[PDB]
Amino acid sequence: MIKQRTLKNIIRATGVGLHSGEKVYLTLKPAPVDTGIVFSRTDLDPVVEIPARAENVGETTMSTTLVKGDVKVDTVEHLLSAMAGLGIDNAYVELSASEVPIMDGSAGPFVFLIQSAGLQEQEAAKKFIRIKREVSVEEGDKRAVFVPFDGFKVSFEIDFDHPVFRGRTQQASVDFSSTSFVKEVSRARTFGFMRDIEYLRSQNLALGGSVENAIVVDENRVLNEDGLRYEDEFVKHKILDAIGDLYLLGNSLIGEFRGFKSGHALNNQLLRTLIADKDAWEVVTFEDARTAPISYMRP
Ligand SMILES: C[C@H](O)c1nccn1Cc1cc(-c2ccccc2)on1
Ligand SMILES: [Zn+2]
Repeated sequence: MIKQRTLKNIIRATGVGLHSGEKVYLTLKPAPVDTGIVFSRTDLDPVVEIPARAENVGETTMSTTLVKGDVKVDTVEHLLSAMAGLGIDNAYVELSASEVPIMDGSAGPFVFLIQSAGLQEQEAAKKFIRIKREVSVEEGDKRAVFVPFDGFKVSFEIDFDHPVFRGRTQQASVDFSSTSFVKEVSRARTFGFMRDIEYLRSQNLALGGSVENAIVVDENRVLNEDGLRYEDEFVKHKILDAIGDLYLLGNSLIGEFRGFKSGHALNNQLLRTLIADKDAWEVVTFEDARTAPISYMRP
């Protein structure tokens, strides 16, 4: 059987919030079976715990944000994908500030942090949500969908309206593997365009992004002196982003997902729409690693 997993040791990392621009300390600790991913604000008296679920997501404004009343934990998506990517089922996440550190803009620093600390298996079957029939959501020109697949597949397609793209639209379609996630999806940095970036900073918003942790794009070309990590970088990241928001289902998925100019808002939207469609899904666990159609990096 495929067992649930956790962290073998404690990991600490410190950086800044892209949006908040405040220094923050992130500590990851192992948690028990059936726990899931819990975000904790440990600078507050008493400490405020927001479990990472679809129903705790309030704000989808250029970041995924969990809300418990007037306390919020901001920009959760990258870390939750690293954890989705390496298959961390249960871990305690503790923040000194409201927003999670942007690191170098990818899920890469968290992968390197989790790979070094190590994975621990647990005596409990790992629950999966299996997609029985197609579920969809539309919002104007943006679209998102869950469809059956024997494994996990994320396909994506985006109509960026920028000169750098050469009038073309971007498309990537990944088959989920630990190896598949690390080598081709994990290092896809976040991107900023100069038009959107100007109005945020003058208002002391998005003060945290720079060449050091993001892609700063001007009309003429990508200003970062070493260009793109992948030829494919922008669209892969949007895949890095979707994996992180879907994992607020609280369980791993066994279906193909397709996004078309889909964002945080729609990603959270499909989850709730899915859960409501009980006929749409069932829970499944696996007796053998072979029976199971998904391979995670062995502990
Ligand atoms: C935040 C989300 O995970 C993301 N990844 C890539 C792009 N995005 C959207 C996004 C990008 C920015 C941004 C803000 C200021 C500077 C650079 C970038 O803020 N939200
Ligand atoms: Zn992102």
